[PDB]
Amino acid sequence: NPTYFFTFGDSYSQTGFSASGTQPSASNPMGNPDLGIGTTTNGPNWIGYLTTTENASLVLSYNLAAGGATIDNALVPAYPGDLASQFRLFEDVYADKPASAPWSAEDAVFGVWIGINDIGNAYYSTDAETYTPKLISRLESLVEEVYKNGGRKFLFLNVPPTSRSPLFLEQGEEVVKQHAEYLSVYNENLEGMVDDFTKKKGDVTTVLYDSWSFMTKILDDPTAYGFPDATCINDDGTSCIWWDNYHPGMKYHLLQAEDMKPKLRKLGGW
Repeated sequence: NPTYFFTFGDSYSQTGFSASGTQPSASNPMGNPDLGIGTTTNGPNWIGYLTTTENASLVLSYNLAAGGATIDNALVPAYPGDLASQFRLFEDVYADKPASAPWSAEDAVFGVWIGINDIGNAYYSTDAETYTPKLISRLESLVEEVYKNGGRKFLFLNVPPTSRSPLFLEQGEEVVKQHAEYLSVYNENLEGMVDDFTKKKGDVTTVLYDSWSFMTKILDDPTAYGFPDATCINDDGTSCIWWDNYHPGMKYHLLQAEDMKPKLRKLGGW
């Protein structure tokens, strides 16, 4: 009795899963590539840990996240594999519940982690108060496509403090602040959307995971989590928070997955 975990997002979530590669099964829950390959962490990422370490029952991961993704290239553009394109890949391959992924409302969980690159690319050129509702509305319309397919269980991760990644720290404190203030508005509007969606539909189970506060706790007291400081980079993924100047390592992702597990119990796989 598996949970079908369809995930959408950017390089904080990518694993290199191909829809034409080996598909998920009980003996191989990630499908492809091997667990711990294809990420920006030097090992598993939060999806790999949720699927194979923190899972309370069988979880099958169909991870459509793509590096660099923004929500929709008609809004903030970046790479072809935007969130809209990931939803289209889902609609093309899995939405009709094929034999390879015969999901139902009771056992499918749709996880979305998006907005890092929308904010990263547009925080200085757009007005957060009037522009982020457009991004959030487009996210909502994509979510509605899955809802129309029969999806009813949703996991949304808000945007973490990438304002304090080394990449942004080196641009100066006022840039950190400009980025952080924009991001806060985005996350407030994300929360309002998820709340409104949940109430309006009445038949969905939703989790809004506050990755922002969790990462911030670690950045504010890194040694409490076994990290020497909040700024060092190490591509072993465990010695520092940061695997490179813009992505956290596998140790951070494991800590986040462990923090998420109790919050995901209501979604059925945890």
